[PDB]
Amino acid sequence: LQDGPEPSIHTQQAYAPEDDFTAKWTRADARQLQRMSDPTAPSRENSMPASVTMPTVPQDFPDMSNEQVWVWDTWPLTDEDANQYSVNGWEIIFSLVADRNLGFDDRHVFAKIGYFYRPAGVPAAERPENGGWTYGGLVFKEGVTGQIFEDQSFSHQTQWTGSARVSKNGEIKLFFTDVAFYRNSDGTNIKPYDPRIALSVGKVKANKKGVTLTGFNKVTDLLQADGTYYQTGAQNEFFNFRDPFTFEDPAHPGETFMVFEGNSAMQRETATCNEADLGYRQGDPYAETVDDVNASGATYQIGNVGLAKAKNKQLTEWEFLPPILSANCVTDQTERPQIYFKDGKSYLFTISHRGTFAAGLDGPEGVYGFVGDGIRSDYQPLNGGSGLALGNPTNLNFLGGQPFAPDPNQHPGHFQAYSHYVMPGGLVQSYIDTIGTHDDFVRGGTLAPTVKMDIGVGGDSTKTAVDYSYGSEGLGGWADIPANKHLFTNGKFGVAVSDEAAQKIRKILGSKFDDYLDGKPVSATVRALIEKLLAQYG
Repeated sequence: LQDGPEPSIHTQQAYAPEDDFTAKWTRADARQLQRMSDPTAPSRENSMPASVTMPTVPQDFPDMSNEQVWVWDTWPLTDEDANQYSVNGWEIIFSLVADRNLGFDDRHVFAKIGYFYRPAGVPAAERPENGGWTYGGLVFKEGVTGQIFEDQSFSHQTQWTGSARVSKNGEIKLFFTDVAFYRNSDGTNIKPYDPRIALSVGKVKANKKGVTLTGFNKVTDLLQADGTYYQTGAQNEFFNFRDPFTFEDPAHPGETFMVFEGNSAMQRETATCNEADLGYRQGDPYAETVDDVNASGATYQIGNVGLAKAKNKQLTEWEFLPPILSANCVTDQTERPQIYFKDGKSYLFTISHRGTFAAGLDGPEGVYGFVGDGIRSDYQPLNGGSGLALGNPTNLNFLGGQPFAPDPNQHPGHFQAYSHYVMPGGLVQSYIDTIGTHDDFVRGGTLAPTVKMDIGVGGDSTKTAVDYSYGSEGLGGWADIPANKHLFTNGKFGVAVSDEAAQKIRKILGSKFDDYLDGKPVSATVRALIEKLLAQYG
């Protein structure tokens, strides 16, 4: 550690989901990122510790869609505990896609949700190099997603990041960010954009030849920024409000929650931070004053993580609750939040960019994490109070540049990965943004190799470490998003099953099982024979 302030005191103590307590990722916490950086690290080499740095991704990478589309933010098919499912032998993912003929940096306003699929049960090492996914095309018929907007005069209408919850019958509840923009020809707004948390329901239909999706022909408007808990466009034209992740808390069975990204609800130009946002221990020689921070520009960076509660079992109506984390005068962007439960702890993972850190603060692109004793708790940022769990390789001694303009002295993997998502067993999937040097770089738009992050090194709940023994010196399969659970359903009856169970099911049963899985009628005897067996593994 270089000299610098001590991190803040956090207790991890849990509050009721409905209470008005918000954890702070403080300036004292965030500055532990700079203290961890090696100030001797030469040009283009990593300065952060290897245990919290993602393994380096090669620049000569395969493309998952054979360049049919640009792919980025991706999510699996999950249940309420974030287990990942195949349905009738197919693994299924959802991804943000755009037309390949657009410049990569212009994909955002033309983003749509597509899906891929591949057969379950194949080890990463036995797939095609590129992960062996088949592109199934777009989820939504043209027009559908625009229908929730009153003002139909939008210049652009996109579908952004979300989550997908599967039922035992192959029904899918697709939670996603439904966005309208109202723009001028030069990248300037006629009025603030309008990002909404929404839901659309559909269903998987599968057979030997692949998966197709039915439904998704109607969208329900679930939440939009309120202005008391989450910042609105009236408070900030460039407000963040996106990325719903739903789950069940083991402490609160029978209820469904959701985390998402917002900003603290402050008026942009009069926004301020306080002593608690700064978070220094009394008498710490490296302490900042509230005055210096609020004069610095830092108050433009007020990202938060929101919590909402479902009001019915169909998850069609929701209620905001107070934010669970704020990063006031720390970062503008605590993106893609997820809650991951382990050893009785609630882990909050989140991603952020280097450029979105506030004045005086710095850190790598990637996964930042927090641990407490409940979903609303006085979270402790992982790894010595820093919050860094999985940073791209980064020389913090030199400027970060941008994915479209790398810095001459920066590590060529600085933007190698984004929109990281932590999967069961601490496997982490991500997409490649940019890999390479100032004078020799490429854009990705396809998934990186999946990596592995061990959570709770030693007995220490607050510590993580990258498993460099995984796959090839830390790198596993290209676009490997595996299912740990397996659905078998005819569309009405279904069961969830383990990897091993799945194996002997497919074996014990013969070709009539194929028809049953196809939704094709079988005899009442055969149906009963099949479902009685399925029930025994269920």
